[PDB]
Amino acid sequence: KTHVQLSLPVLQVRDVLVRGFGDSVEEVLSEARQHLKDGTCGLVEVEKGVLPQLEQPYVFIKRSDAAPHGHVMVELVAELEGIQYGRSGETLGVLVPHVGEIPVAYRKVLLRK
Repeated sequence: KTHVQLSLPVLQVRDVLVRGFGDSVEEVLSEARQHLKDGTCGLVEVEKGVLPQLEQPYVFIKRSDAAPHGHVMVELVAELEGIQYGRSGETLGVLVPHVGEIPVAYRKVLLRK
């Protein structure tokens, strides 16, 4: 399937134990996609002071369309030193590994895979 229905645990930035997916744009996009597939991916909502607490390169989910079965259609865009790899809509948040942090909410997305 070109799209997969996922429910992403929304984590508080200060709870996150593993603050990024790796060391290159290509690695973080790779790792993000693997964790999304394996159900080991969390979402941090971006506000003032969040991103400097996480590790670059960042992986964002961005709205790719204006929402089947409650699931917002999203795609992945990486960012490193202010350059983005991909072009998409509004940021829903930054992806991080999930290693058992308690979420505050779930974000239903339809991920272009």
